Amino acid sequence: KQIEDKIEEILSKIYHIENEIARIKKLIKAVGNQVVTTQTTLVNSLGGNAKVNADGTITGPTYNVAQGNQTNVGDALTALDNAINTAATTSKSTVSNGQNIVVSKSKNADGSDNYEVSTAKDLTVDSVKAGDTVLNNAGITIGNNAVVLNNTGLTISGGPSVTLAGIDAGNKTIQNVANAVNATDAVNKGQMKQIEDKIEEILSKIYHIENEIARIKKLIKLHHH
Amino acid sequence: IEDKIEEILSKIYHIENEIARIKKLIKAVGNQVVTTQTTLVNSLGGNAKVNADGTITGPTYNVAQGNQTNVGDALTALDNAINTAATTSKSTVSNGQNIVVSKSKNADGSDNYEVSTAKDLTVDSVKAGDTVLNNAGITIGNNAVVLNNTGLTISGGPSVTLAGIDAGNKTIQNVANAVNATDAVNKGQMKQIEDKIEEILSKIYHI
Amino acid sequence: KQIEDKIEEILSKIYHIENEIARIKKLIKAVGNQVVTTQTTLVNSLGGNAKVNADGTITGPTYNVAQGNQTNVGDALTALDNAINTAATTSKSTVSNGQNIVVSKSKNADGSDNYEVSTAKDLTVDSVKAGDTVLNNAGITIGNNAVVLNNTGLTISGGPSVTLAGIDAGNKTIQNVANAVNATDAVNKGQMKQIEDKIEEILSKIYHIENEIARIKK
Repeated sequence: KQIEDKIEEILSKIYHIENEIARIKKLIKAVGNQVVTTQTTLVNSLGGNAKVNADGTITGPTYNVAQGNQTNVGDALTALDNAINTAATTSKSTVSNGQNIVVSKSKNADGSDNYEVSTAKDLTVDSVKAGDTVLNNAGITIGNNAVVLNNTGLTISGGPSVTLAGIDAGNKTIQNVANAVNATDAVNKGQMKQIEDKIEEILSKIYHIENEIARIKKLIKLHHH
Repeated sequence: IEDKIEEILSKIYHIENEIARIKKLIKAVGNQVVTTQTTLVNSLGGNAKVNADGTITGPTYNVAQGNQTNVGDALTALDNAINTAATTSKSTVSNGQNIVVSKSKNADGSDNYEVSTAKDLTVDSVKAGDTVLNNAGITIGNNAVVLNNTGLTISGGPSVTLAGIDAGNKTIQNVANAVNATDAVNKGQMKQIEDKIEEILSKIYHI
Repeated sequence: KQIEDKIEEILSKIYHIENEIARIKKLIKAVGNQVVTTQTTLVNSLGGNAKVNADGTITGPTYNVAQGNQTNVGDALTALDNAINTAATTSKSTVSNGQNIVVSKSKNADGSDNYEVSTAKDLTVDSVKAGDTVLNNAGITIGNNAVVLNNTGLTISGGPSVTLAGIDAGNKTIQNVANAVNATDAVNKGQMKQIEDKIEEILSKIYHIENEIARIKK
């Protein structure tokens, strides 16, 4: 009969449709799972506190670079790029020369800069102190005014001086003076002693003359009698 | 015969319900896909976009004077840029003539260079006001007082040099009495002799 | 007849159902394609060796910046930020003044720092050598000890000296000495001439008298 075969056909087709449905359910389940896993990987790979919410929505990352906040990776990368350019600019310290100094700039091997600092060859200062010796506008001073060289000349504390006002021998002798030749040259003791000899000779001549005079007087007295 | 028909009808009813449920599930999964793609593109930035046709235009980044098509390449480029900038920005200081430089570490980790002079200076000249120190010696003022390799010279005044002593047409004061033959004599020592000659003249006059 | 009609009705329903199955399969396929576009784009955009596996899953990115290891973009960006801060701080060299030096900090036009180095106005040193002339604790020395100024005074090698011990004329004459005024002033040769003349005169006198006495004797 056509009826029984038609029922059989119908049941067969239903069986096949049910199997197809089972298959489709499996597919959809799998794809859903895959999608969920993709969302999770996205969130975990981005970081920035990204997370999948219960309502199916996804909160994106918020990054915190270069003293700001960015809602995506591109803005953050740009922020960092700028941060680097600025940091490279302001961190590059320089050196220059002032009074008495010479600064020579050159490249180090790695491309950074070196500044070699030297003094000038001629120094202009207020003073230079080296131990007990002081150099300033007034001149040279050694010790506690022990020896002074200034614009009037040389002065030694407790000793002689050679200044504009002339020569002070400091109540000590002046030694090793060669014999005076010119009228305005200093005479030494020997040159004076030379005259002293003549004085002695004169006094002897006078002595013997006096004795000869007394002899004469005595002879005159005897001649008178 | 009829019960079987009722059973088939119920079977078909249930199948129709299953189809409807399935369509809803597909729809939901599609929504999840859209959420994923849009979140992806929005989070990547760099002009990435999901296009109408379902295709996706990736991000393009522009860091370190280059263009990058992915996050990793950008991060790497930035890393290298940082390293290079760090290297070339770190300035150094060294010493030349008459200078000493001492390098130390600051608190924050940077370098400090302390610059001092050497303790012994080698120069061409040192000027302090009217006083000049140079190869020739010491010069004060416009050659008012000069100390050189010959000795001491005072302009319009006396001088003590290798050639000898020049009193500069002025008296030499505070000279102690000569003792040795080569010592200088003072006025008093002459006055004694003058007194002697005076006595001699009185002796002659009395004679 | 009602049975046969319910039968045909059922067959019609089944036909339409089969059609719905087919359509649903195509739709799921489309969704699959879109999922591929998604995972592929994710992996390609992250880099860091990210990869879509043939077996459906995804292997995430690994990053190696700032001498570290990062498994997400956030950590990488933070690492780079820290790297920038650190490098900015440590590359900023500073200069300070030591003995006899003055250092002045000011801003360059681009915001970096400049350090101007000068000497102090008053220097403390052990010595200054300027050619043949040396300044040190001992004093001033010129040449190979040719001329020396120390705490005892001035001494010229092979020449005169003005020192604590007094004035040494150096076996040379002292020239241009004005006539002595006070008792302790130096006398010049000229100041003796008069005296010398006197001596001579005296001699003359003596001589004459001597001879005249002889004339008296005879």
